[PDB]
Amino acid sequence: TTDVVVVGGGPVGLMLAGELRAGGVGALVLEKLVEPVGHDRAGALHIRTVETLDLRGLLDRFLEGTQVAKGLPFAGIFTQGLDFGLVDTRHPYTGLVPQSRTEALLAEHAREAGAEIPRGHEVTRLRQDAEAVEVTVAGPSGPYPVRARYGVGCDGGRSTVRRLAADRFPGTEATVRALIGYVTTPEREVPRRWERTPDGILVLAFPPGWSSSSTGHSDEGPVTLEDLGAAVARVRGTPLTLTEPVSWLSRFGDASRQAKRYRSGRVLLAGDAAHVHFPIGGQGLNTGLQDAVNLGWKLAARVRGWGSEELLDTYHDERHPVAERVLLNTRAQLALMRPDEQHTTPLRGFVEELLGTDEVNRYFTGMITGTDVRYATFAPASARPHPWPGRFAGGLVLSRPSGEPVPVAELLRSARPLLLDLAGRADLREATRPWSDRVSVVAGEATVEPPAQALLVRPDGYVAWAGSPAATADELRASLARWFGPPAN
Amino acid sequence: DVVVVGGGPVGLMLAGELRAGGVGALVLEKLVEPVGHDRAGALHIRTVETLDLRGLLDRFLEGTQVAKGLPFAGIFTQGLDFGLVDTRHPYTGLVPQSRTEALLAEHAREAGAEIPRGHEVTRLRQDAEAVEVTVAGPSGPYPVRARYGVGCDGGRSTVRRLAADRFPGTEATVRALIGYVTTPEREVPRRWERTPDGILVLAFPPGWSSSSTGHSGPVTLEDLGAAVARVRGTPLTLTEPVSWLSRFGDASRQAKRYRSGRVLLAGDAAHVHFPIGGQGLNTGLQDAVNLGWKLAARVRGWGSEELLDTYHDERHPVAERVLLNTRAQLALMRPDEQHTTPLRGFVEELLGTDEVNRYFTGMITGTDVRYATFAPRPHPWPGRFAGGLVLSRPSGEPVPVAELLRSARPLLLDLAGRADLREATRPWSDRVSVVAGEATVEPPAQALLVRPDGYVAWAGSPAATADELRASLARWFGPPAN
Ligand SMILES: Cc1cc2nc3c(=O)[nH]c(=O)nc-3n(C[C@@H](O)[C@H](O)[C@H](O)COP(=O)(O)OP(=O)(O)OC[C@H]3O[C@H](n4cnc5c(N)ncnc54)[C@@H](O)[C@H]3O)c2cc1C
Ligand SMILES: Cc1cc2nc3c(=O)[nH]c(=O)nc-3n(C[C@@H](O)[C@H](O)[C@H](O)COP(=O)(O)OP(=O)(O)OC[C@H]3O[C@H](n4cnc5c(N)ncnc54)[C@@H](O)[C@H]3O)c2cc1C
Repeated sequence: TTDVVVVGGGPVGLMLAGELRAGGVGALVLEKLVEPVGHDRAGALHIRTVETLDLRGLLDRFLEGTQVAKGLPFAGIFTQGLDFGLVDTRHPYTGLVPQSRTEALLAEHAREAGAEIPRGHEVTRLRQDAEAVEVTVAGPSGPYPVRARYGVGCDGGRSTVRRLAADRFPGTEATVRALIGYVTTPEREVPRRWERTPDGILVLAFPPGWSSSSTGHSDEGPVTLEDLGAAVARVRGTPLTLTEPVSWLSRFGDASRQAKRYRSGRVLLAGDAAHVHFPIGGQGLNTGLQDAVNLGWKLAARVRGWGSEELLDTYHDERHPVAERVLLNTRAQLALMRPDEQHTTPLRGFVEELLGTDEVNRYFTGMITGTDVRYATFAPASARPHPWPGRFAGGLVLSRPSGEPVPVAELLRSARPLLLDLAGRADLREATRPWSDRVSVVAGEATVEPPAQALLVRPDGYVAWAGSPAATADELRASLARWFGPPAN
Repeated sequence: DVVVVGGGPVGLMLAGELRAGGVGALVLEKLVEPVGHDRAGALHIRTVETLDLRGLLDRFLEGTQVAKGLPFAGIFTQGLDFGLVDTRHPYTGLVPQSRTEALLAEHAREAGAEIPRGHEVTRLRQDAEAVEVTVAGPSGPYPVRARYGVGCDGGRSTVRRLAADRFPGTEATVRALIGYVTTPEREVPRRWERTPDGILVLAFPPGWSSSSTGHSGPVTLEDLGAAVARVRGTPLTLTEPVSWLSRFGDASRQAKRYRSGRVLLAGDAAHVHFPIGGQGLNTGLQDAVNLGWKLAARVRGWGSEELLDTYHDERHPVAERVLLNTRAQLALMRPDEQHTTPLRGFVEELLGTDEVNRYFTGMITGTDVRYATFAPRPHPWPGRFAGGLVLSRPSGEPVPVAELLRSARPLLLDLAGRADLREATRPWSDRVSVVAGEATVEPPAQALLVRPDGYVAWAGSPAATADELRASLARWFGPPAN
């Protein structure tokens, strides 16, 4: 009676709302807070994310803010930063876009897309039936129930929705404290502006923003200014700090927890509600948005009819393995940034040396920026899959008449699966007539590397099925029926 | 002639190289009955390659070496693959240090070097022409004069003390107790490394080792049981007669100068590190071979002062890195499940990469060592190791350059055909010119002035004139004949 209800007006939530509308489904976002607050957590959108935004024509809107970094760094190692030039991408850079500004854009997009955004409605409880779900809400006018076919949790890390459906979501206890907060130019008139990793902690100051991580800290009331000064026990000179009017200033730990199932019947999880990690390398919102886009088109499909149950299960099948690795890279990154001068500095030396290597630099570059993600869904047996299944195609360019460059990124904005003819294969095209909602665009791309004559491309940029010369129409027939349900009458 | 202090491996080796170099060698060893037992050894490729240059390799292969090769920092899934590095000997010699000393001693005995076992050194004194060491023998004290004195004792080298060299380094914060014991309790435990939270243990028979991170008289058996606080089940242990059993720390100290006038340092007397990856004796023996021929030369006349200075210039940078790799290795070896396990995962993944596996493989086994001495740009072969090349020429018979260096003399390999260079090398004494063909030469090379230690001193591309080589010889091996 109200299609799909997403809980949380965060980035992930707004994104998911857009993809649901772009997918022809009613979206409803209930956001706890009333006046959005990003401030801290100042954001940074990496390549795979940026590439993804291009598939939605949203990239143009984010480039008014001067992104940059081509790119680096990694675990406080600056001498040999991550070089984006080593990975195949049409967008070899990161969008330095403050999360506050990001939410602003995503909200505006969902508003115009036709999705209600009541800001100021916390969710008290839930209840999952066999056909639909009901969420108890607490609005200014007062409480009220709400029915919808599916409910997705896109709130914070303390997701109530995760609680109310019981999902754990194990993870590790925090042993790293990190206090941050903006406080411009109090004492000293031009200290320093380096990261610096003393013995006892690692600080990061800036004047004409302070950040301090302590390793080995597990009753506490909210965090105070004087709380931050002593936290700078890592430095000799004791600025602390001072005032200097306060701004935001928060505290963060290195608990690495993650939902054991992204799905529980007809409840789903995304963004921080599904994975929680230390804020190192700015992978949080990146992983979230991509979770959203991966689910959006899949869920919208399930609702409208063609989206099968198997299809929805793949959301977790694909996105869980990804976040696992994020939690791990952040935990290992912390090991590399450890405040030990006796073993860890030596190690950092060697590691910096390997970041000089293209092979290894490309590796960590891929891990962080997301370019390394490839899915493994709906593989046959016995008949090994093509080299293109799961690979990302959102960054290809086509041509054909006149030799005009035609970005596949622009063709996915329709939010519909594609079939790229690349070479010339009409047998496959004709086998795809019965669709609705898959379009067949004909072109001619030489790469195709490894070679490929056809690419069944998902709404999210990733390839679902790929065709070599030997691929018959009958093979593709089944691949469509499985990915996008039965043909027309 | 020359007095080396210490009947350890390094000391015995150095003795041999001095005799092979035509100089009198005298080894004074503190202890009377040699004791290796613990520290069970392992000789890696560059070392093995080095032993081949001395025809000693044949004698060490009666014991079944092995490992082709691995592991690395307790990471077994993806061990170091020796097959990725260019070498005629892609393996490590699993030769117990006790057995090793046995061989090296026997070799020096027959080479003509006195080995009085049971003569500690009380003090020293360095003149302008010679050095005198005060000794404490069974018959009683006595002074001893020699042109040069090399310290090849333990890590607590008195010789290092008596010449004042520091030798900074870091304080130990890692305790490691080891000791042979069986079958103390249980007839069914395990045989894995295992890295718990709190420490990392390593048990065996049906051989105990326990490292604790965060600990700053003599060590007892009951001392070892509690050290196994890292494990739940408390074997501890028990007795089961004892055997050796010692304690070791991770202090990473190293001499600030391998040379002080006419005193020299080698082996543990020059570098000290945690026993991880068995790089201790390896680095030592190579120190010895690098010094041996250089020092023997200085004594006999042709060995210049500049030449002897290069011993430190070359060998110091090497041990620095060893200390560092061991310290970083310890960082990789836990005992943190919260950050360090995750890191080990990624690192294991990179050890799957050939490029990276080749890297760590080179670092450990020594294959990555290349010197940078007497540069004018230099050829691609200066400093590179040549001891593993094969020659041919008539009949097409394989002729290992390893076999030609046993004479302990510098060589000049003609490879291609360059007589202008040969004729320019007639005046020597003690450099020999062997003619042969080798297509590799990779990067290409027509001539290779090879040091007694396997490493290339000077290399020749077609453009290299006789005049260039002329100077290169005069600098490396002193003036020509009359
Ligand atoms: C210091 C720091 C620096 C960071 N830097 C980067 C970076 O550079 N690049 C990058 O990509 N990521 C970065 N991150 C990641 C970070 O921004 C988060 O991971 C990201 O905001 C998560 O997306 P989300 O929408 O799911 O979370 P949120 O934004 O927290 O979603 C919260 C929303 O749902 C909330 N909510 C909670 N409970 C309910 C309920 N019961 N009912 C209704 N609503 C509810 C609402 O309050 C709401 O505003 C950083 C994080 C930190 C702490
Ligand atoms: C548990 C353990 C395991 C190891 N495993 C390996 C491995 O697998 N591979 C590897 O390459 N290395 C390994 N090592 C390193 C180890 O073998 C040393 O590097 C080697 O013993 C040092 O050689 P050395 O001769 O210079 O010192 P030593 O062997 O200690 O020689 C010292 C000798 O001179 C001593 N001496 C001291 N003072 C005097 C004096 N005043 N007068 C006369 N003599 C004196 C005598 O005691 C004497 O026996 C290991 C070390 C330990 C502790």
